[PDB]
Amino acid sequence: GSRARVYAEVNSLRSREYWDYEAHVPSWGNQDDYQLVRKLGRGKYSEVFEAINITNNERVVVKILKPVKKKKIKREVKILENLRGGTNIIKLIDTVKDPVSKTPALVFEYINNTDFKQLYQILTDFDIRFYMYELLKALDYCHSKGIMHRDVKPHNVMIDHQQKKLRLIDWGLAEFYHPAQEYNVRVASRYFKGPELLVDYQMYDYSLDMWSLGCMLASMIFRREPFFHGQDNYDQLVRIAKVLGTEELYGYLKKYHIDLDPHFNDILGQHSRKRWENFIHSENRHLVSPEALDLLDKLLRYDHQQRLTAKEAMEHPYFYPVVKEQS
Ligand SMILES: CC(C)n1c2c(c3c1-c1c(Br)c(Br)c(Br)c(Br)c1C3=O)C(=O)CCC2
Ligand SMILES: [Cl-]
Ligand SMILES: [Cl-]
Repeated sequence: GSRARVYAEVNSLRSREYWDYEAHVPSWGNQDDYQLVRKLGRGKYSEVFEAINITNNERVVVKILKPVKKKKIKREVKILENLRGGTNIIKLIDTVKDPVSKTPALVFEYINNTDFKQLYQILTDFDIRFYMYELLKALDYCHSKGIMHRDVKPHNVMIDHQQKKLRLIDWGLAEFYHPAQEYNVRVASRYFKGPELLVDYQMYDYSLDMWSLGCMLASMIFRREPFFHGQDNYDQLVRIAKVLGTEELYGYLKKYHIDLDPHFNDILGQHSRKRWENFIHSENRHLVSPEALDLLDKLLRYDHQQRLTAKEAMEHPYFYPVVKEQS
C-alpha cells in the first residue's frame, strides 16, 4: 500500500509519548489572566477572540474550545506542543481553563492578519514567491515532525502584509502520520481537498497538504480564488478533472486500486488534460513564469506520491529569487 516518500517512519522512531496524544496530560493555566477584547470568529468546535494578558499587556488570540471532545483537544494540544518553535507555525503561548467551569482554551500569539480576499488581488510576483516559500517552511517543519495539517487553505494562513509575517494556524484537524494507517477522508475544506479524499482513498500522507498548497499557488498566480470551485464534493472532483484530465484520473485510480463511487459516472464526462498556460491572460500574465508553471504542474498531480514534497518544492528554481534575497 501507499506510504509517504519522506518522514514515513519518523513517529515510530520517536518515543511513544510524542505521538500518543490520548495519553497526553496538558498543564492548564488560569484563563482569568486574559481579558477578551473582540470576537474574531467561530468554528465548528471553537470561538476565537482577540485578548490582552492583564499581567503583562501582551495581545494574544484565545481559542475557546467547545469542551466535549477530549481526545481531539489532547490531539491539538500535543501537536502544537510538538511543533513548538517551528518556523511559521503559530505559537501556542499557553493552555488555560476557566478556573470555575473548567472549559479549556488555547492562547496563541497575535498576528495582524490581512484579509486574504483583498490581499490576493494585489500580490506581486515576488510576494507570491515569498509567501509560498514561508508557508512551505511551515509545512516542511510539520511534516518533519510527523504531522499532517489536513486543512491548508487561505483562511488558515495568517499573513501580516505590513510586517511580512506568515503563520499557519488551526491545527484542530491535524494528525500524526503512521505508515499504512488509514485516515478519515472528511478533512480539509472542499476547494482544497486532494483527489485522494474525493475518491475515498484513506491511505494518504503529508502529500495531501501539498495538493492544498498547489491550489493556493494556482489561485495566487492565476487570480482565480478558489482555483477549483466545486459545488459539493462530487463536483469538486469534476472541477479537477476538467483541468488534469479524466483518462489521467483513471490511471491514478488504477495504480492504487481505488474504487470510484458510481455516482461519478454520471458527472465526470470526458476531459483532456489542459495546458497550464491556458489559464494565463492579461490580468495575471505578470504573475506567471515558466518556473511557476513547472512548480505548479508538479504539485497539482493526481498521484499523491508523485507530488513534490515541501522540501522539493522549496528547492525549485521558482524560489531562487527569494533564497537569494534571504542571503
Ligand atoms: C480567520 C479568523 C477569524 N480565525 C478563525 C479561526 C482562527 C482565526 C485566527 C486569527 Br484571525 C488569528 Br490572527 C489567530 Br493568531 C488565530 Br490562533 C486564529 C484562529 O485560530 C478559527 O479557528 C475558526 C474560525 C475563523
Ligand atoms: Cl483520521
Ligand atoms: Cl477550469
